[PDB]
Amino acid sequence: QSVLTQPPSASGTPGQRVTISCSGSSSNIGENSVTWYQHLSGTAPKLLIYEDNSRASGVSDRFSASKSGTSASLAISGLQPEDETDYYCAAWDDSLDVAVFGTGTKVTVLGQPKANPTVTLFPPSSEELQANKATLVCLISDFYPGAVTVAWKADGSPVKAGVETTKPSKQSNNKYAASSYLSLTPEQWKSHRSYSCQVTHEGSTVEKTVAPTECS
Amino acid sequence: QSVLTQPPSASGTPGQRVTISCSGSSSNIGENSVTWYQHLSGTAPKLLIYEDNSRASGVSDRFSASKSGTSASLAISGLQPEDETDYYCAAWDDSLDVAVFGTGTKVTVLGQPKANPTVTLFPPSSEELQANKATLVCLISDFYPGAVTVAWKADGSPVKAGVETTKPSKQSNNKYAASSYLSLTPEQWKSHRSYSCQVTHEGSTVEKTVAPTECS
Repeated sequence: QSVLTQPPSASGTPGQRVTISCSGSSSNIGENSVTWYQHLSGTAPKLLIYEDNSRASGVSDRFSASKSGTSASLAISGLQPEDETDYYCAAWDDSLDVAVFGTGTKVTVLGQPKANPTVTLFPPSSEELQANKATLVCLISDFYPGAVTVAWKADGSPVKAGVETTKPSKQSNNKYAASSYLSLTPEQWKSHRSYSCQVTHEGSTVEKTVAPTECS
Repeated sequence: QSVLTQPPSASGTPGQRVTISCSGSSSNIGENSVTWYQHLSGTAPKLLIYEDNSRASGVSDRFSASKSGTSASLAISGLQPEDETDYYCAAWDDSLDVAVFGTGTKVTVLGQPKANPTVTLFPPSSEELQANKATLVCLISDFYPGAVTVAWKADGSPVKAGVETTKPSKQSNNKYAASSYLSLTPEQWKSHRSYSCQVTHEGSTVEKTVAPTECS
């Protein structure tokens, strides 16, 4: 299927120079023309950088672009506040004779000191375990910008089935919050050594963990 | 300053049939093929139709489109929970000699079935009780509509401590999940007999109770 990998968030303080990376494959970025669109909800996308580095009209000098190996780079070189938009990167595949796009990345003009989230990993509730069910939560409180990335693991193994992660949510102290849960079965839970929860929030990453414990 | 016009939204019920409007001018729609994308607000866009009616890879026979002079129109036969996303149109503009985009259209599948919340309450983890910290998460999943009230209560009285509740976000089963965390101190915590969280969802209330337990 394909799709250009694009960080969830890119941020900085006004005046600051930001960079959006789009890691396509040695098929799209790795050969083909790269197109950059900025996108505001309620507004039709805008053509940013027209052919890799060659900028469009209307488009400003602040917005720079370097295509490279299998990767490109929009730099919003002069961070002004109107810049908190979406920036999608489209390029041309071969998984048909198709153009794959990026998952997009939201630029936030740091308006508060960049905050990294606190993850609180909780194991299966006792009322719960007795009911023949087992769910764990990844409390991701207090981050800003508001775009975390979760991923779990069982004995150092990446787990996909049944994970669900809430869309970040601005909290009273103005920081975002999220949670993610991994619904298991009681013995799948007890099967394993430890279970991890991972949240990568703008470059940084936290890996918190929990094990099944005695009792039960 | 060029754009293609689309209704802001367009809703309907499950099984109903809805059309997105993407009208333009001679230069755009009125001379070249229109294309349509899906855009699950937060993901890579999905190319939907091309050559105004020619479909694509793994797109439902569900989505069909038109063109006649100036107007193009998506027709999603029989809405499915899953169709609620943005829909943009594109048509090369042979006077801007650039591809033009509509302003988007959020479809919303309105007549869905009432799913009732699953409440799971987690007492503080030790890991955090040995940081002289204690949070509780009241996890509410599998509910539809995406609305709730959560009231936390300490033995007796309801509490307004560090009660932070997230906005229900559509999950992958196409339902919702919210998470309400309550920040206490090992004191407030063991200083009570119990805390419970009462979720109200469509006239029906559900409460779970957690007590300063041992081991779990």
